[PDB]
Amino acid sequence: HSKNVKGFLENTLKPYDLHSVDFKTSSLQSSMIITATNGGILSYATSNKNSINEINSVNNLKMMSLLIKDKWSEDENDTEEQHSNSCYPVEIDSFKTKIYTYEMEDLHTCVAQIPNSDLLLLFIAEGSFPYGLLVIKIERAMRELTDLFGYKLG
Amino acid sequence: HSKNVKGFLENTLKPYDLHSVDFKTSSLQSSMIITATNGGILSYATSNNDVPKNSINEINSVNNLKMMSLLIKDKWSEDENDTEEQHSNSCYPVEIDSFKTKIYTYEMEDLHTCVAQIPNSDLLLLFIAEGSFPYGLLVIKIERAMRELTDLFGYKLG
Repeated sequence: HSKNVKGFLENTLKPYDLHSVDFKTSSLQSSMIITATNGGILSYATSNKNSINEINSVNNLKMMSLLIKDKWSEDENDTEEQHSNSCYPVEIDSFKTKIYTYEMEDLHTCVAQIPNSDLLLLFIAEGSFPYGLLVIKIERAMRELTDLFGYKLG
Repeated sequence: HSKNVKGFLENTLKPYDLHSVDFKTSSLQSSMIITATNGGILSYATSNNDVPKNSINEINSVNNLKMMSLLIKDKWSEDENDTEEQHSNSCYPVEIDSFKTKIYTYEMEDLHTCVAQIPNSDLLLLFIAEGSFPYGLLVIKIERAMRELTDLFGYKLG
């Protein structure tokens, strides 16, 4: 806190330690790599007890992945209005991609093409996980995936 | 690091350790409250890193801030009353308590900027930062900052 509006604005200029920032949730629900061509899951992890729920959970991820890939591909051919909440152009080692965000019912999702590839990296989180954090997260995580830059399904 | 793609994905599920996330830039260049009607600056602060705090410099930088505030307000206004023709890089509807607003981000030459209407008011909160200040961080920051400005919710000019 501060005395007045001027002092508040001066305080906003100080270095913003993401340290002092509390989040309701900062963990993902699910994370996967899917094809940019058809939204098929090539690899996934989830946080979310029995056999049918393991099966069901993969089925639900497949449906979600398909929906998200459709919105991503529509947004990429920018001849219509954007489904996405955000489109941030980014560079990892001079490889370019774009970070999109999609609301899916109560969930926050974030997706980016692995640069030059036929693959998307997709994060799925509860609605309490801020989009700003997802965007930071996905850009950093993408740096780990240089092996897959340019990956072609062929 | 990790062993394979599966392990990489599993690692992304863990609580995002903020204590490890380094940024090139996490300080704003400038911060202001401007009118949603005309983009007129009502209060501002700017960092003193470039030139000495003197006279000509002060006059010049305020003039620049006024020009930028106007351009950004115009972009915001246009975005607020349409669907498909968005200038902004993002638009996040947020709720503070039961009040609603929207966080917009704009590329301004090499600068990253972030703006949100102070809920139910004639005022906008505007952040200006260098291009190395990630938009995701600006969005987090302005939502949190907006929580401190309840005194100004419902503020009307006149």
